[PDB]
Amino acid sequence: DGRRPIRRALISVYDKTGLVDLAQGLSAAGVEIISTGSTAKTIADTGIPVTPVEQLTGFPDGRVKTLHPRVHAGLLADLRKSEHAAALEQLGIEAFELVVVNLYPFSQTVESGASVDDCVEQIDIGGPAMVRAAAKNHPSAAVVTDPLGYHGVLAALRAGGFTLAERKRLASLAFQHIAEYDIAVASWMQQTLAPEHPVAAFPQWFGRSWRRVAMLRYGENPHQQAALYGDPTAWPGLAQAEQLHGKDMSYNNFTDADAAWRAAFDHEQTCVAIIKHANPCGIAISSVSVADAHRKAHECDPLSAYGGVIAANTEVSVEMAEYVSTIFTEVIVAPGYAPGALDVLARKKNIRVLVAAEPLAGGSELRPISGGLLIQQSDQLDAHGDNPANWTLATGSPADPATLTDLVFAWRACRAVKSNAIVIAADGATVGVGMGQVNRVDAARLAVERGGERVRGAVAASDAFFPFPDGLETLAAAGVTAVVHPGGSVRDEEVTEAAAKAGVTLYLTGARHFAH
Amino acid sequence: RRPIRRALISVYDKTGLVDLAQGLSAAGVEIISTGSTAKTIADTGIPVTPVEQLTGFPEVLDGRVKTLHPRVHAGLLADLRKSEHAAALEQLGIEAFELVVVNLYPFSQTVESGASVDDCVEQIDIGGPAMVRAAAKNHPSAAVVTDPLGYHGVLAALRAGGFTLAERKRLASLAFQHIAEYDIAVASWMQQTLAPEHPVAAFPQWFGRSWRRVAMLRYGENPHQQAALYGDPTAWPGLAQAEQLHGKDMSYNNFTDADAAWRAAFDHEQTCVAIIKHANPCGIAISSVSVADAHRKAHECDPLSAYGGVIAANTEVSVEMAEYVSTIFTEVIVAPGYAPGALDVLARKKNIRVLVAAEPLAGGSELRPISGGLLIQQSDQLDAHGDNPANWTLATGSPADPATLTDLVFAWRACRAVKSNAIVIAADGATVGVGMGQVNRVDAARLAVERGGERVRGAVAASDAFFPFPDGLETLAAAGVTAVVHPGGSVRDEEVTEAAAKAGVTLYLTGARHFAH
Ligand SMILES: O=CNc1c(C(=O)O)ncn1[C@@H]1O[C@H](COP(=O)(O)O)[C@@H](O)[C@H]1O
Ligand SMILES: NC(=O)c1ncn([C@@H]2O[C@H](COP(=O)(O)O)[C@@H](O)[C@H]2O)c1N
Ligand SMILES: NC(=O)c1ncn([C@@H]2O[C@H](COP(=O)(O)O)[C@@H](O)[C@H]2O)c1N
Ligand SMILES: [K+]
Ligand SMILES: [K+]
Repeated sequence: DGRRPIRRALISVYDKTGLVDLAQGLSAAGVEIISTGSTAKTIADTGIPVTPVEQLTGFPDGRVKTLHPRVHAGLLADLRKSEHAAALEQLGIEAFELVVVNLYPFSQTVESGASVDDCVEQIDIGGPAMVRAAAKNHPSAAVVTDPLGYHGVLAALRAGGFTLAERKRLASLAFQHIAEYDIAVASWMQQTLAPEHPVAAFPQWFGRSWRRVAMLRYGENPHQQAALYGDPTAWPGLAQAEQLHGKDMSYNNFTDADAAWRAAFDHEQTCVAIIKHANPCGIAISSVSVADAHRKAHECDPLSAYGGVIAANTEVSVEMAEYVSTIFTEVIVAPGYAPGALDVLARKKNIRVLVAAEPLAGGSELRPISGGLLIQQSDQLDAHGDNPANWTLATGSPADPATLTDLVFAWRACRAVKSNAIVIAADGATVGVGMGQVNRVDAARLAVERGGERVRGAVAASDAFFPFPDGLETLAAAGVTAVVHPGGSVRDEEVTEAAAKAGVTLYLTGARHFAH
Repeated sequence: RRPIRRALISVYDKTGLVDLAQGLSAAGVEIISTGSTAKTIADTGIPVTPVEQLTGFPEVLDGRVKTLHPRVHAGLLADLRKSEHAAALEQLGIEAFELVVVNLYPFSQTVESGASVDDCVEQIDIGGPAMVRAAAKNHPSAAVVTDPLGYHGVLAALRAGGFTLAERKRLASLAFQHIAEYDIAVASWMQQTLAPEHPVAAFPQWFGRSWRRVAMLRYGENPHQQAALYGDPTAWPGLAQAEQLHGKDMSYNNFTDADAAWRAAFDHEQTCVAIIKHANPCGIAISSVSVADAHRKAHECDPLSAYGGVIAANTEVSVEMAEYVSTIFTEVIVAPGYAPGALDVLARKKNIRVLVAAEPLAGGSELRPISGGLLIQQSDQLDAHGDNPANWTLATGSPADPATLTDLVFAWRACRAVKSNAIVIAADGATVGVGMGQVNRVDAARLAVERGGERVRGAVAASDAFFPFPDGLETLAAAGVTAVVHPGGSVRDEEVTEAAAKAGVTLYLTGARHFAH
């Protein structure tokens, strides 16, 4: 088992939470406590005897208190080797079985908005060196870096020490915390201490760590395994969603929920988005209710909504839940659910019901690629051209207020559709969506075929300019009255002429919204 | 700015050390060093103060604690801006270090060749990182160099009367990046090898990674978004390490498309060329003749969509292929290499980005970030039990002739790279109709048939997921498709099998799914 009885413990903690309880426990079991500064005073003020580190070393400007061989030899001596044991005995140095250290809170000093000098001062040197030394010498030493493990220490103390397996685990955790601490120190120094000139949108180095939340049902396909990880520092998202009902989440369930969440919060009005394979099959807004927004979004493409992922940018009502319960739905994500809505959704056993925190706009997006990573600013639909006031009317009569709000809806909805994308919309609802096409005219053909009869009199949005007039002709031939696209082709006037010939209102934004 | 008087050197890699040491010694700098670093310097006749003289502590525990001493760290950590700290050093008899040169044993680089658990544990450096962190924390006084790359900078600093405060801040920032990279590597190895969890978990409880900026891209997904490319120095080279031989700067989409085209091409054993548009193939083809034949076949699938496409070949691009690529509007071409004269033919068009990438190593993990976290999965290597045609179930119709079967295997493997819901119609080792990224399976079948046109009659088809209803299969059968391959697995499978039986279509069930997003 490899249990070693605890005889000497080295305690040097910034956070003194649970320290007196731990110290009482250790002292009662005849453990010698060796401690530094304010940790030693906290213990001694209770009457518990404590050996100062200065008595061990015989050396007294603060910043270098435990960086001494009479500390580190006791931590690093491999007691499995006779020659290391003999060296300690000859130097009159005893080993430490237990090392309890928690570091200067650097990330919290930064989080409180302290100066450069104050944050630099909270960079611990001795602490990580003690933790790494005890972690490296896990066959002999046990290292605890959080007051959470203190009852584990008193339990191990009662059991005649920690096992070898327990000490390996503690060492592994110790090195994770040191890596997290250093990521935080390196990230802050790059940003605040030594930034680039001229200041750059993305830094020269990027580092992050995550903690496993759960194993998923499977990956993108059942022969692939997958896991979900959370970023404890980040603002809560889908990775922190609360599951209130249903079978376990798969990888695709999470990617779809994330895509549906983003598509719903891309609208100011009450909005419901229905997603299939990271693409919307139906999006709608309402000035009436969530239920009306869900009905409109579902009626766009009921055949595709089968096994869909639903997101609402407001509380799901009982009225909406009743309709969702009659449709095959895999996932529903919302900022909350009205009294009785969860019970209506729970009528179907498998549907995953999630509660998520409302999104925080203006972040950076990570996109991994083979051998590396792409980092970009997220498309927040806030470009100069995303404001309809900044649109250029290329041909036709200006849109009436109802036609314009539909154009803004179709325009904002085209962001979430994978490229090449065409969104045909009317009365704040999509009627035909042409997604993920390798050419623009096929995306226009798709949206027209799906839209069916509802295309006549509707508006359309193109996420990129029409390179040739055929894509626009497809929409005009189907009865689309107004079209909004970025413009920007050398062939723009051919496209504008085709819309002029058809008597179609055409707007140019100068802003593009590809998504993949 | 501070003149360098005392330097602390402890380097694993001794590259440029003697040139640095002769530079420092000539400028009257006292070198404080230990072990093999001190011998390398002394063997040249350059005087060196051993760390053991400074500490006065004997040779114990295989050097595990040699520099963890206050006469080392007080010299590093004394804030010389505080008269009190400067007064403390005098009262204790400890001099300051203006320069700290430390390079560690390459832990990350040797985990793959780590002899045992005990040997890797022994390689964990304690003193080294503590010296680097201490000098980095005390950057207002100390300069910390962790790579022989910065030695030229040190000699230049010696000529100008020391490093500036701004230079020392930058060095400290780099020092902490290297420390963080070292610790990510030690933490990752301990989780995996030292203390793994029981029962066996495919993905560990903690995951950490860092990247280094390679370049700023033309723009992000759209021009109003900025973007940058980062590389993983520990990983096997991929698209992030590609060498650009020609063309305008790469955009974010150029890289995502190149990555998708690279993966689609290496999904085939035979000579293969994939043409991608918005992360989806518009044309894929294999050849037993040449790369040029594979590119022509793939381009013929959909020439209108190949306009502004991203091309990947899983073999060397020939002159013959470059000559056809030069007549077509192409944004990016990625290949493991180019034949003599092929690059010159490609360079006839100014803007085309010509890239050379390392052949991929199968069986890795994929990262997919989501709001507030990350999804990690095993990559789909097309090696499931059902990916072997020998393990397919013939549900109806006559068994496929050898030519029909090889086309089915091609269509099947090609359907992996197409975004879901996906349908691939193929013939003679080439796609003729691709239905991609559809919110419903029957629309993906309709797309593939409309694009395929006349070519669909007599061709084979592959579905990346089962047909939930017979309509998607009826669409293919009504168009003249002779054989179809899909996973099966629906409660409605027999309705789908009956529809194929009614049409006299050969139908195979694999039991393996290949969604991609
Ligand atoms: O960077 C300095 N940190 C060091 C050192 C050293 O630099 O020699 N020794 C112990 N520590 C840490 O000091 C804190 C505990 O000391 P107190 O007991 O006085 O609060 C805890 O945060 C311990 O990490
Ligand atoms: N056979 C199909 O077309 C199919 N099978 C499942 N799905 C949908 O794929 C999504 C991912 O399913 P899984 O959670 O099995 O990864 C869920 O929306 C699901 O209804 C399909 N479109
Ligand atoms: N207007 C369009 O449909 C369009 N404009 C550009 N593109 C293609 O988008 C891809 C990415 O372009 P960029 O690098 O600008 O992001 C390249 O293939 C490019 O030819 C389009 N499909
Ligand atoms: K889009
Ligand atoms: K696929």
